[PDB]
Amino acid sequence: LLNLGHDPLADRGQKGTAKPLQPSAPRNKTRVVSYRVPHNAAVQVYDYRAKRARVVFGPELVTLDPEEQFTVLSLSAGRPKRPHARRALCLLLGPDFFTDVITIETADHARLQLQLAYNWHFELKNRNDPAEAAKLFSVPDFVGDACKAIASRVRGAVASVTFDDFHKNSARIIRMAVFGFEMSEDTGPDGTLLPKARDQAVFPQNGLVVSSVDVQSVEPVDQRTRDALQRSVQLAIEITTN
Amino acid sequence: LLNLGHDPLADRGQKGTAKPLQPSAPRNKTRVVSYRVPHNAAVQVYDYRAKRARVVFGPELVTLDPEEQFTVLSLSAGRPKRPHARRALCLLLGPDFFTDVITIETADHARLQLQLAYNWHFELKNRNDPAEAAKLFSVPDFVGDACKAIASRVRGAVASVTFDDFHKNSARIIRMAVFGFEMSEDTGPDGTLL
Repeated sequence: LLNLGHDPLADRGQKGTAKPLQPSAPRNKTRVVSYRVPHNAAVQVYDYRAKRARVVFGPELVTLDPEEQFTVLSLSAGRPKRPHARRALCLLLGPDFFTDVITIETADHARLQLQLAYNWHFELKNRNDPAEAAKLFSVPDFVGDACKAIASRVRGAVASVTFDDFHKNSARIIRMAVFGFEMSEDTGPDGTLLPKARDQAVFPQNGLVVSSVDVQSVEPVDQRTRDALQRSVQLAIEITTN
Repeated sequence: LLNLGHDPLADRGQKGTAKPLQPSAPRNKTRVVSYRVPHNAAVQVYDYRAKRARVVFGPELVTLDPEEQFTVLSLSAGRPKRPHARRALCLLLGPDFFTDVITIETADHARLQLQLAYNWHFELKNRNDPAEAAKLFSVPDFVGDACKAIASRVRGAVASVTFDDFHKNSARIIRMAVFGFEMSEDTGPDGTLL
């Protein structure tokens, strides 16, 4: 039915039990229903197009799972899915998990398949207020470990690769002091933030603009500079001996 | 019907329930309706041409989704969509999400597909007052993380690429002190800015 054009989703029961109903679905508008009290404490929350967080806990059990099998991912043809990219894109849209290149896990989300080299960025906005009151990211430490995946990633995405490139360059010529000032990141509110980017220190305050950029190293003088620094230590030892 | 020329949008119900109605649509003029109280608390807001923010929250649930499947994007032939560009252009016009090159996420919006090298600029004007009173960008921190995507982008779009070009130039000749003064940005009101 998903591929047919209109997803209705019906399902009867063994004893001729009738469970199919009708949601508001001109194209998309979810499918929710929550029965409680002496009857059948069961809430069936169903989302369309994507796979929104279906938080639902019952007696002695708690379910909050995106869940989809690699076969379903395939069956999602009439949905957003075809080659590799679309598969992954379908994941972070609904399900998750697919270690390809860079990854970012945060706020009950997971980002997969994106080559850092291909100037790829990742982001995952937080959940909602009712989700927090429910549990969400349980405890800070819990979030720490879950987020640790990003720290290891960044170290394996840029911090390591670049080191090898520096080696390639130094295997030809190169000059390098610029790997001794800063690299930083950003901090600050909209319209008044600090978007630092390598040797580009800017900070447009609420009513003031701060900026700074510097220049260093040049093959012949870089070595000569380093040599100078190491020589001063010699003189120090010399006067120390006397 | 979208391709046929006039989008009416009808849909009956299993038990012969009648749900199709008629909006004001000479070409475009939306389709809104909000039923409440002991009857059927359901408001169906439908936009035409583009995919405006359909904010709508009900008992125990809240929906505010552009939502469109890659198949719908394709079906949007009689709408604004054909090759790659138009697809992306159709996205930021209605739906969203498509990491191509530069990206800017802000005020419940998303900008996709635009090569910085091709002197491409991105922009996304804020929402409306009633949207704020509803929730909008919930809390500042929330907006920070959502916007962090831009910081990483700019660093990967210009801050990194240029560094390599400087290397290419320095591999021939070059002189370079100009990478030690400033680069800045703008600040100020119209007709009196910096």
